[PDB]
Amino acid sequence: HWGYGKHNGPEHWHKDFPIAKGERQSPVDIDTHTAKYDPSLKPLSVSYDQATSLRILNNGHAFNVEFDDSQDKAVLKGGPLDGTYRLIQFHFHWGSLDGQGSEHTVDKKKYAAELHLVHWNTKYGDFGKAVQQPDGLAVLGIFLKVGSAKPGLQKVVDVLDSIKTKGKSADFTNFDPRGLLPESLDYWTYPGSLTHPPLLECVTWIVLKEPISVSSEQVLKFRKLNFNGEGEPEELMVDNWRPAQPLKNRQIKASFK
Ligand SMILES: [Zn+2]
Repeated sequence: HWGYGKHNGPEHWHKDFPIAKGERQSPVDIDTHTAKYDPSLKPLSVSYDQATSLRILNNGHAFNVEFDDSQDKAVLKGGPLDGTYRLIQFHFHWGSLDGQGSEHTVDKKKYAAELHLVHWNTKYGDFGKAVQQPDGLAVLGIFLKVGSAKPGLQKVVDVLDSIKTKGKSADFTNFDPRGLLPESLDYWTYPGSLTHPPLLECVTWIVLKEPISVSSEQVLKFRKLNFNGEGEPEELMVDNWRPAQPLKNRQIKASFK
């Protein structure tokens, strides 16, 4: 099945998922000098006060922190978006070392990791329907650099030992994703895709300019996870990022100058 290795990684995905070579694939490199400042872009509205996290899952590729999305409790609106998008899950992508891990790049700079908060457009009723539409998802992407610890990340870090291997999950209630945000909501935006199979071209990407800082110890705990299942040969969960894809006929817009 697909993964991140030599034998099943991003350069292979197009065989089972031909949309891998499509017209609006993600991630991309953000060329800061080419991105157009767009004064029509509104401030992002991130409303996570009523977010209900439920569970954390090691899915064999990353770990997902899952939310109750049965009502409008944690939503993303404004920015480049029309309508209301409900938070379903967040996850990360990270590297074997601090010099790689992010999926988007900024003037070819790779960050140590990238957080994706995934939200679906409520006008399509459920996530499975939303991913079939070109405006079905909004993914908020946040870079991670290594330096000072992120206090609001530590609860995530300290549950990882309980979900070491693929298919393990744990209760993860009352987690506040506001603690993962940077100070500024300045962003870049462009139309793209899911960055892992099925690679569906359903995402409005919103990538924050300001990275969050996490500690080396925090990221090291991400790197102790396993791609494999319980008792199987240990394969550390590292380098679970897709590289930058061709921009093709797309414009990256900035909310700031
Ligand atoms: Zn992702």
